Amino acid sequence: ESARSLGKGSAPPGPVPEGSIRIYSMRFCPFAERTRLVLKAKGIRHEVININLKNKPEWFFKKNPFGLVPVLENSQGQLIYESAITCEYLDEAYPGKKLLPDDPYEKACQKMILELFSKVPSLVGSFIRKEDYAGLKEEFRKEFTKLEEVLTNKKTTFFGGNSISMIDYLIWPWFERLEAMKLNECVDHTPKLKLWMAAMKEDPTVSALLTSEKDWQGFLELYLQNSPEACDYGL
Amino acid sequence: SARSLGKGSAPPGPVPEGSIRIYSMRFCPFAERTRLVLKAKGIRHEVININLKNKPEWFFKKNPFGLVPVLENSQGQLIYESAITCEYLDEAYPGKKLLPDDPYEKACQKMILELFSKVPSLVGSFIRSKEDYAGLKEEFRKEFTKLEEVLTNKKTTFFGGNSISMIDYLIWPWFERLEAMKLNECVDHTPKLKLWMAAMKEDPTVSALLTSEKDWQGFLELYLQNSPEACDYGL
Ligand SMILES: *CCC(=O)N1CCC[C@@H]1c1nnc(-c2ccc(C(F)(F)F)cc2)s1
Repeated sequence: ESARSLGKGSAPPGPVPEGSIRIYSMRFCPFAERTRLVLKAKGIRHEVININLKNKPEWFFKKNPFGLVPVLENSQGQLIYESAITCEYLDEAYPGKKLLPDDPYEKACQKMILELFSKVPSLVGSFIRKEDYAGLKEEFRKEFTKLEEVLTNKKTTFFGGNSISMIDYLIWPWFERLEAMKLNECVDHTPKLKLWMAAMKEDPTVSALLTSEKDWQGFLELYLQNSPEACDYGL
Repeated sequence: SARSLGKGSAPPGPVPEGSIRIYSMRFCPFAERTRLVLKAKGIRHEVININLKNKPEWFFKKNPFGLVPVLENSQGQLIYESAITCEYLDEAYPGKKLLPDDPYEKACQKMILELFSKVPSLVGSFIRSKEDYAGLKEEFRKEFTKLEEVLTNKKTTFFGGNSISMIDYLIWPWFERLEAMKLNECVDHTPKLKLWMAAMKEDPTVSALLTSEKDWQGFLELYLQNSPEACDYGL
C-alpha cells in the first residue's frame, strides 16, 4: 500500500516527478498535518510518503538532519523541513489563494500568534506521556487563554480575520486531537477559542483531513508503547 | 536618550508619521537584530530602551511577553519577536531587500536560523553559570560546526550568498559577543565561520553598532547582580 509507512529496510524514494512535490509525512502527526492542510487547501499536486517514526529509516536523516516530519522535496532535490517553514514555502511557491495575508503587518500578526502557540505542542506531548495531569492541564488553560485573548481583541472568529487563513491551519491540529481525547473541558473557559474549534470543523479542507476520535486513540495507545505498527494504524 | 525607561515612567507619545519606534535594549542581542536591519535599510527610527530588570508597567501593553525588541509605527501597530520585526521591516520599507523573496531561499535561511536556535540558549547558560564552561564550549563548537557545514556546502562567504543579507544580521549578535566572553577558541576549527566573522566586522552597519569590550563586561557583571542599572551601563 502507498500509505503504509516506510521503516528500517525500506528503500529511499526515487526522484520526485516534475510538476509534483513530495512530503515526508506521518498520518497521525499534527506537525505534518499543517503541511497537508496547506497542500489540500491550495490544491497542490503532491505525493505522500509516510515515515515510521517508531522505526525510522536511516536514509530519512539525510532528508532532514533532525529526523523529523514534515519534510518537503521538490524535483530539484531541494529539501524544506520545519512545519511552519514548509507551509509558508507552499503558500509562496504555488499559485491559488494565499493562506497568508499580503500585508506585512497582518502576516507578522499570524507569526506573532504562532509564537503565542509555541508552548502548546510541548506541554501537549508531556501530558500524553504519573498523574501530574492536573498541572499539565492547568498549563494548557494558561496557554489557551493567550489564544482566547487574541480572538477577543481581533473580534473575529478565526485568528486571521473573518476568513480562514494560514494561522488557523497551523493551530488546528492540536485542537482537533483535543476533542478526540475528551479534553474539551480545557477550553470551557475560552469560549471564543471553543467557537473557533467548531468553525474550523466546518471548513472543507479541515474536515477532509480529520482523524476520527477512535483512530487517534488507537494510534496514541500504540505510539506510547513505541509500537512499530503505530504509524500504520487503520491500514 | 539612551537611558532606559523603567517602572513609573511615562508611556511615549504617538510615533510621528514616516518614522517607526523600536523598544530596544542596548546590550540585548535579540534587539540588535532589529537595530541592524533598521540601520542597514536606512530607516528613520527612534529607539526607546527598556530596563529589562525594572520593566515599565505600560510596556506589557506593547508586548504581552514583556520582551524586547518591539516595533511601533505611526498607526499604533505593534510587532514583536526579533525575527518577525526584521521580516516586517524588510517588507514594509523600500531600499535593498535583505531577505530573498525566492520561497526556497527564504525557507533555507529560516532553516539555518533553526540550526542556530541552540546558540542563544547556550550563550545565556555560559553568562549565567560553575565548571560547566568546558562543557558549554563543546556545545558551541558543535553548534558552530553546523553553521560551518552550511557555509562549506554553499561555497559562499555569507549564509545567504556572497553578499551580506538578513540571515547574517540575525546570527551576528551572538558571534559579536564571542570575544568579550573569551570564547574565540570555539571557532578555531571553523575556518569559513572565522572568515565570516571578519567580513561581518568590516560591514558598515555592523561596525556602527559594535559594542566595546568594557561595556559588555560591565553589563554582564551588573546583569550577574540583578541590577536595575545593568541595561544602562556606561549611561
Ligand atoms: C509528529 C508526530 C507527533 O508529534 N506525535 C505523534 C504522537 C506523539 C506526538 C503528538 N502529536 N500530537 C499530540 C497531541 C496530544 C494531545 C493533544 C491534546 F489537545 F491535548 F489533546 C493534542 C495533540 S502528541
